[PDB]
Amino acid sequence: ANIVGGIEYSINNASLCSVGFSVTRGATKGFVTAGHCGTVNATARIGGAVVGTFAARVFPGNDRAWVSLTSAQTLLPRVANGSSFVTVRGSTEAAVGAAVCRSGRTTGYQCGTITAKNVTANYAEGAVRGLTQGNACMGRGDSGGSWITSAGQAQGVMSGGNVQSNGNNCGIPASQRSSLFERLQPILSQYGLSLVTG
Repeated sequence: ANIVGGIEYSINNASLCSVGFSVTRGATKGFVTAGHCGTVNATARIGGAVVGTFAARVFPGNDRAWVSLTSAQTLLPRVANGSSFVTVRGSTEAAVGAAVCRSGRTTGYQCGTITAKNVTANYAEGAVRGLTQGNACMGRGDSGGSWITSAGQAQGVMSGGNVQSNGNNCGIPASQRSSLFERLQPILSQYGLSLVTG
């Protein structure tokens, strides 16, 4: 199967997340996702089929994970954008006020602007550091959502927030609710991963 950021996957037939970024370490292939998606040796099923398992993850304190894929999986420098894809060019950080987009699961491809960064938030499952606040819509199951700029710059993966039973929190004014995601770069340095680019 092909590995593209924005393709949905499930964990142990329980948790709902989406592929963040295609990465590799030496001869090991995998992809970046959220920590609460599952623990080490949890079964990841991209497209509803077993592709590999979780290699490492950090929580609480953060919300990051690296999933180890089998050799049969192809890493593509792409982020899902409807019928099209966004070519991954780099992983630099966009300035606050800049427009950014992401690809999750339930809400799919959503866009917004950055309002703040370097945020630490206290979740029910523990605190998460290094979050970036945007006006992009957030819904449930979008965990691991692949944040990327129009310049093909990877931003990070969706952590989560106060999402309502309506399926999202973006129906709520931005002054009350927003979307948070954790910067990629830390993650790449955390596990020593190389981002697949084109």
